[PDB]
Amino acid sequence: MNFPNSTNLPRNPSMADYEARIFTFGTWIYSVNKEQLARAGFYALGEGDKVKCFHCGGGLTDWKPSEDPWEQHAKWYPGCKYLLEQKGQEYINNIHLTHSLEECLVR
Ligand SMILES: C[C@@H]1CN(CC(=O)N2CC(C)(C)c3ccc(Cl)cc32)CC[NH2+]1
Ligand SMILES: [Zn+2]
Repeated sequence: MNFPNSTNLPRNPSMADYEARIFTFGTWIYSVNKEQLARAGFYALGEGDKVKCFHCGGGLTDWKPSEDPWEQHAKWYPGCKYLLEQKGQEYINNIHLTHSLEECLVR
Protein backbone atom coordinates (compact mmCIF):
# COMPACT_ATOMS: atom_id res chain seq x y z
CA MET A 1 0.00 0.00 0.00
CA ASN A 2 3.18 2.20 0.20
CA PHE A 3 5.03 2.53 3.54
CA PRO A 4 4.05 5.29 6.01
CA ASN A 5 6.37 8.33 6.27
CA SER A 6 7.81 8.53 9.78
CA THR A 7 10.40 11.28 9.17
CA ASN A 8 9.91 14.89 10.29
CA LEU A 9 9.56 15.89 6.64
CA PRO A 10 6.07 15.89 5.06
CA ARG A 11 5.59 13.51 2.15
CA ASN A 12 3.36 16.09 0.42
CA PRO A 13 4.66 19.62 1.26
CA SER A 14 2.22 21.23 -1.29
CA MET A 15 -0.55 20.14 1.14
CA ALA A 16 1.21 21.42 4.32
CA ASP A 17 -1.10 24.46 4.61
CA TYR A 18 -4.54 24.10 6.15
CA GLU A 19 -5.88 26.32 3.32
CA ALA A 20 -4.42 24.11 0.58
CA ARG A 21 -6.03 20.96 2.05
CA ILE A 22 -9.41 22.60 2.50
CA PHE A 23 -9.76 23.25 -1.29
CA THR A 24 -9.28 19.52 -2.11
CA PHE A 25 -12.73 18.63 -0.66
CA GLY A 26 -15.05 20.95 -2.58
CA THR A 27 -18.66 20.22 -1.71
CA TRP A 28 -18.45 17.34 0.73
CA ILE A 29 -21.59 15.32 1.57
CA TYR A 30 -19.89 12.73 3.80
CA SER A 31 -20.77 12.04 7.48
CA VAL A 32 -17.34 13.20 8.56
CA ASN A 33 -16.51 16.91 8.77
CA LYS A 34 -14.10 18.39 6.17
CA GLU A 35 -12.64 21.12 8.40
CA GLN A 36 -11.92 18.51 11.16
CA LEU A 37 -10.27 16.36 8.47
CA ALA A 38 -8.11 19.23 7.20
CA ARG A 39 -7.13 20.07 10.80
CA ALA A 40 -6.10 16.43 11.34
CA GLY A 41 -3.76 16.80 8.29
CA PHE A 42 -5.99 15.24 5.66
CA TYR A 43 -6.79 16.34 2.13
CA ALA A 44 -9.27 14.72 -0.26
CA LEU A 45 -8.29 12.62 -3.28
CA GLY A 46 -11.61 12.96 -5.17
CA GLU A 47 -12.18 9.19 -4.66
CA GLY A 48 -15.34 9.16 -2.57
CA ASP A 49 -14.38 9.86 1.05
CA LYS A 50 -10.73 8.73 0.63
CA VAL A 51 -8.30 11.18 2.25
CA LYS A 52 -4.47 11.16 2.68
CA CYS A 53 -2.33 12.81 5.35
CA PHE A 54 -0.02 15.48 3.87
CA HIS A 55 2.69 14.33 6.24
CA CYS A 56 2.72 10.56 6.72
CA GLY A 57 0.99 9.90 3.38
CA GLY A 58 -1.44 7.64 5.21
CA GLY A 59 -4.75 6.95 3.48
CA LEU A 60 -8.14 6.52 5.11
CA THR A 61 -11.50 5.63 3.55
CA ASP A 62 -15.17 4.61 4.29
CA TRP A 63 -15.85 7.06 7.12
CA LYS A 64 -18.61 6.08 9.54
CA PRO A 65 -20.30 8.86 11.65
CA SER A 66 -18.65 7.47 14.83
CA GLU A 67 -15.10 7.63 13.35
CA ASP A 68 -12.99 10.65 14.42
CA PRO A 69 -10.28 12.09 12.05
CA TRP A 70 -7.58 12.44 14.75
CA GLU A 71 -8.43 9.09 16.33
CA GLN A 72 -8.24 7.29 12.96
CA HIS A 73 -4.95 9.09 12.18
CA ALA A 74 -3.49 7.68 15.42
CA LYS A 75 -5.08 4.27 14.92
CA TRP A 76 -3.63 3.56 11.49
CA TYR A 77 -0.61 5.98 11.33
CA PRO A 78 0.86 6.11 14.85
CA GLY A 79 4.38 6.99 13.49
CA CYS A 80 3.23 10.22 11.84
CA LYS A 81 5.31 13.17 13.00
CA TYR A 82 2.57 15.71 12.28
CA LEU A 83 0.20 13.70 14.53
CA LEU A 84 2.86 13.60 17.29
CA GLU A 85 3.46 17.37 16.91
CA GLN A 86 -0.20 18.41 17.08
CA LYS A 87 -1.62 15.95 19.59
CA GLY A 88 1.32 14.73 21.70
CA GLN A 89 2.26 11.21 22.84
CA GLU A 90 -0.12 10.98 25.85
CA TYR A 91 -3.10 11.56 23.45
CA ILE A 92 -1.67 8.93 21.08
CA ASN A 93 -1.32 6.39 23.88
CA ASN A 94 -4.85 6.91 25.33
CA ILE A 95 -6.33 6.42 21.87
CA HIS A 96 -4.33 3.19 21.28
CA LEU A 97 -5.21 1.90 24.68
CA THR A 98 -8.84 2.81 23.84
CA HIS A 99 -9.11 1.00 20.49
CA SER A 100 -7.19 -2.06 21.80
CA LEU A 101 -9.50 -2.26 24.89
CA GLU A 102 -12.47 -1.83 22.51
CA GLU A 103 -11.03 -4.81 20.61
CA CYS A 104 -11.74 -6.95 23.71
CA LEU A 105 -15.29 -6.04 24.91
CA VAL A 106 -17.05 -7.17 21.68
CA ARG A 107 -15.41 -10.65 21.81
C1 LIG B 1 -12.08 6.07 8.68
C2 LIG B 1 -11.95 4.56 8.76
C3 LIG B 1 -10.66 4.05 8.14
N1 LIG B 1 -10.57 2.58 8.17
C4 LIG B 1 -9.26 2.06 7.74
C5 LIG B 1 -8.84 2.41 6.31
O1 LIG B 1 -9.59 3.01 5.56
N2 LIG B 1 -7.57 2.01 5.91
C6 LIG B 1 -6.59 1.37 6.82
C7 LIG B 1 -5.46 0.89 5.88
C8 LIG B 1 -4.09 1.14 6.50
C9 LIG B 1 -5.60 -0.59 5.58
C10 LIG B 1 -5.70 1.72 4.64
C11 LIG B 1 -4.89 1.91 3.53
C12 LIG B 1 -5.31 2.72 2.49
C13 LIG B 1 -6.54 3.34 2.56
CL1 LIG B 1 -7.07 4.36 1.25
C14 LIG B 1 -7.37 3.17 3.66
C15 LIG B 1 -6.94 2.36 4.70
C16 LIG B 1 -11.71 1.97 7.46
C17 LIG B 1 -13.03 2.43 8.06
N3 LIG B 1 -13.11 3.91 8.05
ZN1 LIG C 1 -0.06 11.66 9.19
